[PDB]
Amino acid sequence: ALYEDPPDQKTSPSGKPATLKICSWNVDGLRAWIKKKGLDWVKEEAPDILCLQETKCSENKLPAELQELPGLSHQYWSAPSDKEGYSGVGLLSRQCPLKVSYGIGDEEHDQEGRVIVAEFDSFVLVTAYVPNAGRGLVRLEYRQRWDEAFRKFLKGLASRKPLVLCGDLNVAHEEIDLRNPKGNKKNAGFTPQECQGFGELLQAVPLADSFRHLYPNTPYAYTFWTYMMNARSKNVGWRLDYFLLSHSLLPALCDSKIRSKALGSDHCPITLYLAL
DNA sequence: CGACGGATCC
DNA sequence: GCTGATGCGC
DNA sequence: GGATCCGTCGGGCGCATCAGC
Ligand SMILES: [Cl-]
Ligand SMILES: [Mg+2]
Repeated sequence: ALYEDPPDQKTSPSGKPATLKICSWNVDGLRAWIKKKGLDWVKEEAPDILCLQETKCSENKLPAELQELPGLSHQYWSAPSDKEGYSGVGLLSRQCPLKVSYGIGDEEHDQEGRVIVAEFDSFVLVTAYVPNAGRGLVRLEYRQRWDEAFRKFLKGLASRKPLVLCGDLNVAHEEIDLRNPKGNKKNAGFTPQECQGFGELLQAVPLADSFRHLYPNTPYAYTFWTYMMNARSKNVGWRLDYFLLSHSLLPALCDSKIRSKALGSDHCPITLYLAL
């Protein structure tokens, strides 16, 4: 079935107005995404913070349109050192963060360009591009080891502020998070190992899945569709992109959106509204 | 990774 | 410099 | 014998490199 995201709820359950709009987007190649008008969509969305994954672009190759964003003037970029053209993440913010860091512990030695941490006044924001288990699951054990190091890194963040984790976490948590659960149990993104790793992530940190907290029984809500076989037009897709929140942030949660109609990548954007 | 062919379930 | 092939990963 | 399960196959994207010119 096709899916239509509900209207934006800009008020918390208690009546407080949203003050913070965060958008996250795996752009599947930042330079291509810009040529497909992705930045025109960002401007219409007008988020306070923009997190991008799979930029596939080192900072010297960023198109100049990116410096024509006065409302997102504080920009932080990461690309892997060994393999440019893969991975790459970015974080763009209206206000300047108190602190920015990269990686999950040893990035100065294994520059992977998958994780940016930004500390703001009231919360810590992490955006992540989680490593893929690969065709035939050839890199599944690496992803399991990565999941474990990531969980431990997130638990061990020094600050006492609540945590917002967003981005492409590269797993459909439950059966409701993808169109063909049974046929994909041996495919990257839906193995029992990655699914359990996600569950452990929510328990260990601990974190809540903002969209599923608000919409616990809503099916066919996806953020990724393979370019192949016209999957997106048939809404055969997967929910791979999340906003995960500290429990203390749930009373501030107004809405968590899936921007199904925004084109330019094989993922669509997701948007978070918080009343901070 | 979904479409597809083929086997299995009652 | 530019195109289109191939290779790689998603 | 319709629905479901299960394994195999062909391949849309973006970007780096390479060959040719
Ligand atoms: Cl930077
Ligand atoms: Mg991808």
